[PDB]
Amino acid sequence: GKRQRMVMKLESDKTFPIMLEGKINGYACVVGGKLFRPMHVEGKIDNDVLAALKTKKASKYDLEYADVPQNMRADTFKYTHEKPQGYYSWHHGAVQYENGRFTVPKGVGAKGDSGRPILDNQGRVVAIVLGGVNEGSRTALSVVMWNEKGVTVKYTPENCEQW
Amino acid sequence: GKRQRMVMKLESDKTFPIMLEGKINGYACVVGGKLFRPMHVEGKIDNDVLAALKTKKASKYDLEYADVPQNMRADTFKYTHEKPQGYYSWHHGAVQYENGRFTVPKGVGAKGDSGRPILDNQGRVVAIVLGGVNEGSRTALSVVMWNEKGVTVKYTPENCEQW
Amino acid sequence: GKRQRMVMKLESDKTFPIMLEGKINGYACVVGGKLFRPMHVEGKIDNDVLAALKTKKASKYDLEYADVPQNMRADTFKYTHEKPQGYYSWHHGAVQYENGRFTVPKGVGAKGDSGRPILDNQGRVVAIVLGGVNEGSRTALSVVMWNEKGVTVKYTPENCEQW
Amino acid sequence: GKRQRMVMKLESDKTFPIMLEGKINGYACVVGGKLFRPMHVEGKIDNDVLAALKTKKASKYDLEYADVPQNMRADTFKYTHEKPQGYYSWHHGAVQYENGRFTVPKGVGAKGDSGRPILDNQGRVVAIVLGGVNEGSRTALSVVMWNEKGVTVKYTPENCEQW
Repeated sequence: GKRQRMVMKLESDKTFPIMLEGKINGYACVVGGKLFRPMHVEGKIDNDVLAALKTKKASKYDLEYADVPQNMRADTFKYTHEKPQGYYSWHHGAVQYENGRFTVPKGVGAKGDSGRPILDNQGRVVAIVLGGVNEGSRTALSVVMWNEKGVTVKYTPENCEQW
Repeated sequence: GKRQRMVMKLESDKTFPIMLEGKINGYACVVGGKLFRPMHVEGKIDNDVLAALKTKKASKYDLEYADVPQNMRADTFKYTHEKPQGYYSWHHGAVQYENGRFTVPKGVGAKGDSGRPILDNQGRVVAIVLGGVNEGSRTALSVVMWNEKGVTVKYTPENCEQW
Repeated sequence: GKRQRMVMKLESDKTFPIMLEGKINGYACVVGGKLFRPMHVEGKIDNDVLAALKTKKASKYDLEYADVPQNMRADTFKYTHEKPQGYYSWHHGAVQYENGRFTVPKGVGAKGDSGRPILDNQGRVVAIVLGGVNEGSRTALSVVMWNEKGVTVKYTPENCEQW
Repeated sequence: GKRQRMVMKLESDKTFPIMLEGKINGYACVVGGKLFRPMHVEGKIDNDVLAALKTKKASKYDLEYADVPQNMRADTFKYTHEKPQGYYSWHHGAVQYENGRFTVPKGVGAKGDSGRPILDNQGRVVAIVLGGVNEGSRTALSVVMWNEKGVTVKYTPENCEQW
């Protein structure tokens, strides 16, 4: 109920969709002065400022990143590495964090909702949704996250389908 | 009144539009395990399953056809060859079948409504609208239909304009 | 207030926005039987009648221009050479005319604001906005206009922005 | 409707239809003491005295001028050259005169209503309608008229059809 409204209020201005002949196939992320955007989602950036840049690539970590200018670094997402197990907020409701794995209940999940960040009860991004795999009743996510040392860890289960 | 509501209830899930940079220019048809789609309507299929296939072509009969998989063959249109003369249901109201010819009263008919199937009082597809020609007050249709033997007959009046 | 509403009634009929991939970049004006389009604005005019017409270019005055078809010639704007000082109308409120300089109170005027015809106290076009600069607490504009002889005159302040 | 009563009551005495097989093709006008009749209109004058004349041809201006007998020189239209902008009183209502061009709202104007005079608010002929073209929502007219020098001037828009 109110969780989706809080997601729409937090991700209103900072989330920009990716257009491809009128089709919405992905979402970029503006956090820490960096613009995260995946490889398989191909299209034009809806924002005029973020589209006229050059994104350095990382095909192993499946991420394109760029440098957000200084006049927009205050209006970004927050990020942290301290995260316990339990529940977190996602755009379609809740997501479970168990044994270092993000799980989403079934019914939701198609092609197009790639790049949506995972939020917490305070308002900090803990993961970035990149893919998903159907596991019985409860699907698992293939995402990226950080740690205490500062190494971007990409978690990928078996036989995932890119969204 | 209720005829357009019955057309919208029957053609809700089985009719998929064709997109071309946000413009709706045609409609495919899923009937008999086959995906009918014309030549002159060019664009991407809005459905994700039907777009990732290969359609065999027939330029003389003006039809591209493909094989719908077995998990969707039950959710198709119905088709028959037994047709009398008189009235039939169409998306913009009624259509007259006289002397083996489909006629539509004027006022309706533009570029974009190509591929809409013609239904009957029971719910079976009897023809597929491909083109139209303005004849006095009452326009004629250039369509395809079947017969008792099983030969796809394409009926085309003189000086038609493709929609 | 009141002034903007009759301007909206005029712009709904004859001022046509351009179609960039998701947004509006500029506005084509149809005045006196001659379609006008700015150069730095790139896209497609919404009418399929006004899209097919090939435009001649005038790089000194920053405007493509083409010939209007004969049916559309009565449904055009009107143009006036004589402009006294005071207040004129515009889509975003009012515009001051002082010492031959169309100036606008600030906060309005950004990207996607190009080709909007400045109207008068009768409904005739006296200028066409191409951009402007923020002159302190009040922004001035860079318009083309007309004089008594029939000579298209462009005025542009220092370091204007192509909107 | 009050101006059309004035036009009909002035045309009841001084306007003569040119009938071919009973069908109206045009109107002879007796203005200023000389008979006027267009070229392309075929038939004979309804008045018996005017039909037995030798009309001198003038093929450029689409007119066939004649002379009026002395007993009929007082029963003629008066005319003028003076024409400010605004409205004038045609046979079917009003006619706009802007930028040196007579325009009628559309629909009216077919084969037959040629040679009709255009009156002013005083009761003087300022133009003689020959033909016109439909510029969409308003029809420009091809007329002959006079000027301050005393010279017959014909105005002709593009692609005018002879009425």
